[PDB]
Amino acid sequence: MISLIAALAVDRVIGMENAMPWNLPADLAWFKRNTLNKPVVMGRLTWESIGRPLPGRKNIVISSKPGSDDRVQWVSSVEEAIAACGDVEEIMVIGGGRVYEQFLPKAQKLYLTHIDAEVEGDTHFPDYDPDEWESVFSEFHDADAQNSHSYCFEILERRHHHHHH
Ligand SMILES: NC(=O)c1ccc[n+]([C@@H]2O[C@H](COP(=O)([O-])OP(=O)(O)OC[C@H]3O[C@@H](n4cnc5c(N)ncnc54)[C@H](OP(=O)(O)O)[C@@H]3O)[C@@H](O)[C@H]2O)c1
Ligand SMILES: CCc1nc(N)nc(N)c1C#CCc1cccc(-c2cncnc2)c1
Repeated sequence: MISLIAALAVDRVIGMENAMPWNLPADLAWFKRNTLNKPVVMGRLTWESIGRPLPGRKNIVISSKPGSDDRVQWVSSVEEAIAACGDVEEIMVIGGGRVYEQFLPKAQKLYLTHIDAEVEGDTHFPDYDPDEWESVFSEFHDADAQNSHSYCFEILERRHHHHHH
């Protein structure tokens, strides 16, 4: 299965100047817990924002150009990225906007962190129809000394039905 994991501020904001316009350590733990020992697929710009491999996970970067870091696996297409993941139960797509756009139609699961911050972005999470998705998990947290905004984790599963001809 293909899953997307993303943190979204107000108005689907996910990025600004190749960074995330917030600081939420609590989201880091949620992200690790849900990606641990799973392959992670990311766009080149997201890779550049990280700057080093994510420990515990098979790192796959999509780029039209040669790779600039031998520690991760570089691919040049969506099908290639999926091919590189091999025979695993869950592929985690971790960003950014362009990559989310391409994978959302193929995904069966969304792991979302809703952040209560009204902040400007230049990158947004792709639009999707809420009627295609079923929320199966919520977990709310107030802001604290380490996290300046309240946030809520959510998991959604894609709605299926019987194929008819
Ligand atoms: N809030 C969150 O959960 C979250 C998570 C991750 C990232 N972000 C944010 O999102 C922003 C970056 O997103 P972005 O949309 O600018 O870039 P991106 O998706 O991270 O990377 C886009 C790049 O990936 C490569 N690529 C994507 N699809 C390809 C394809 N089908 N075939 C070949 N290459 C492909 C291309 O690289 P080449 O130019 O080399 O061809 C393209 O320029 C940053 O602000 C980042 O901080 C947010
Ligand atoms: C942790 C940020 C995050 N949260 C959620 N819920 N979904 C995501 N896809 C992401 C992300 C991301 C890309 C990214 C960009 C910059 C740094 C890191 C990072 C991840 N884990 C440890 N250190 C840095 C990760």
